[PDB]
Amino acid sequence: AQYEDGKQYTTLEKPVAGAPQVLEFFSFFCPHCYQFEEVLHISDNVKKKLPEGVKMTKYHVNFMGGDLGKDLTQAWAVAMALGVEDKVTVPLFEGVQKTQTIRSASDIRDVFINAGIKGEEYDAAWNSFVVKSLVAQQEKAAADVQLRGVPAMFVNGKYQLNPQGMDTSNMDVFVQQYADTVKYLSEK
Repeated sequence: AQYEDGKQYTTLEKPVAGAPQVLEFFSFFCPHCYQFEEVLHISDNVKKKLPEGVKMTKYHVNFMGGDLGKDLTQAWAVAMALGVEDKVTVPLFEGVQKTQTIRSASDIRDVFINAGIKGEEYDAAWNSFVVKSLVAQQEKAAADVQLRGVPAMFVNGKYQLNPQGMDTSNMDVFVQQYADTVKYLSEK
């Protein structure tokens, strides 16, 4: 075939029931994730090619960056709760990997303040059981697929994207291959 198991994707021997349709995992510590966000705009281009009736989910992971990694997962839960993902994603990436000005939970908080989220609102979310359960959801989704690497994308709890098996001569061509693969898996 043109799309073949083990080439553009792999199949989970252990499929996950009730999983999000399109589920992406990342870490603000993850160098390919940075590229996926700022250079390739993967999530955006996948969305543009997905059918109607499909929601996209993106979760942070704990296994990079130790203590700060966990803070970032909680902060991503805050961002999801307040719906401010598109305001903090870039400064969190750059603060961790480019300027390296994020070294503590307080530095993460600064990114949100600078993005216009009020202190009171951030701290209230940070300490909320709603955010606690969002952290729980992120961990549980990652645990279900026994995740040891990011960036990762899973379609219908069944298929895992395999970017290793795509062209990287050309960044644009890579993105379309990736997105077209998602669409194909989506329709499978």
